[PDB]
Amino acid sequence: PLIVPYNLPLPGGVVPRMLITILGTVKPNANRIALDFQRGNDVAFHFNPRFNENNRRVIVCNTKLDNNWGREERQSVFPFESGKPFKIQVLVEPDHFKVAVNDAHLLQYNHRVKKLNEISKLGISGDIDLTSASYTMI
Ligand SMILES: COc1c(F)c(F)c(C(=O)N[C@H]2[C@@H](O)[C@@H](CO)O[C@@H](S[C@@H]3O[C@H](CO)[C@H](O)[C@H](NC(=O)c4c(F)c(F)c(OC)c(F)c4F)[C@H]3O)[C@@H]2O)c(F)c1F
Repeated sequence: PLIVPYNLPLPGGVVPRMLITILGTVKPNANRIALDFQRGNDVAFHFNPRFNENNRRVIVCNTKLDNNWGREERQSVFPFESGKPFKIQVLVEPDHFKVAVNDAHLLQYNHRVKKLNEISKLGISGDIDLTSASYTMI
């Protein structure tokens, strides 16, 4: 397994047709997972499954600019389960990040950070065993 938190450099940032795949297993009794696509200190795309927010499961997505979080986008479809292996695929498209979990479309997140070629790091954190994190162009 890879160390968590894990930093995956994205050389030259992201670009449409780049597919980022995260394989891992959720820990028992998980509380949260986070993916943070970073442009320097900014977070262009934060993808945050929360396993117990007031006894509900939700995926929170947002952007952090100058240390301020913006308006959240919430998705109640929640494909993760404690103890189970998952695959997260993030496909960069011209207008949004497109996320599929376990081969099923989950959500899209419109680009708020415009300089895609400066989104040069992905941090992977939270209550997972991380197997692999990689990218390819499709
Ligand atoms: C792996 O471990 C970590 C992790 F996974 C993380 F995500 C984080 C992290 O930075 N999390 C922050 C990040 O996820 C951020 C994204 O917006 O949200 C905060 S918590 C956040 O705190 C805000 C106030 O400071 C608000 O309370 C946020 N809630 C809402 O905007 C919100 C709400 F409160 C209503 F009641 C709504 O009901 C309709 C609603 F829609 C809301 F969006 C509430 O979601 C989290 O603390 C972290 F630090 C970790 F260490």
